[PDB]
Amino acid sequence: VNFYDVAYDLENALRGSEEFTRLKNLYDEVNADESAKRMFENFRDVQLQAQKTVALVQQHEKISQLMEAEQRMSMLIGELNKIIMKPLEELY
Amino acid sequence: VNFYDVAYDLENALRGSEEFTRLKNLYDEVNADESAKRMFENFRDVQLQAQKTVALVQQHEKISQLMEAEQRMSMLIGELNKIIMKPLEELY
Ligand SMILES: [Ca+2]
Ligand SMILES: [Ca+2]
Repeated sequence: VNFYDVAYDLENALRGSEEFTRLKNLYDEVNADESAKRMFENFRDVQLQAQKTVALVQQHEKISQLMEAEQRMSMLIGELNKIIMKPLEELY
Repeated sequence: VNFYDVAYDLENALRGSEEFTRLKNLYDEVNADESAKRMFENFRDVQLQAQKTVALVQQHEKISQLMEAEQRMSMLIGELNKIIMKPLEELY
């Protein structure tokens, strides 16, 4: 099959996953909370005193849950990459 | 559908692609050439005077073709990632 055809099926799988729904719900929940929205945004912005700002946000339970869901999404993408890149690892 | 189910279909798509076959053929061709194998290996090894070693290998046509095929494979993985991560970009 075509690599791009499958990639679009994989995008759909991600779009439809409970994991994406959970991340989206946390993201919306944080944005609906005026205090949390501001803290999360100032955190995001400071990443382009750091370290920081990370302490500010980690002390907030709901924002921490969102950040944890972000890191788990990053881990998932990492897993997908390890899966699909196996033939390259075999080669080298 | 399940994200992992599709990821394994995508691994199969990559395994079966002419692009993978081309990379593998170049890799094997370089390794079958005693002089080129040594240059490519010393290059790979120097990456963990650099810059370098990169000049050594780029002056060899066949090794350069392999390195170009590597970079195009990296670009392909990049494209797949951009595709599947679109729902995340929409969210943020
Ligand atoms: Ca917690
Ligand atoms: Ca050339």
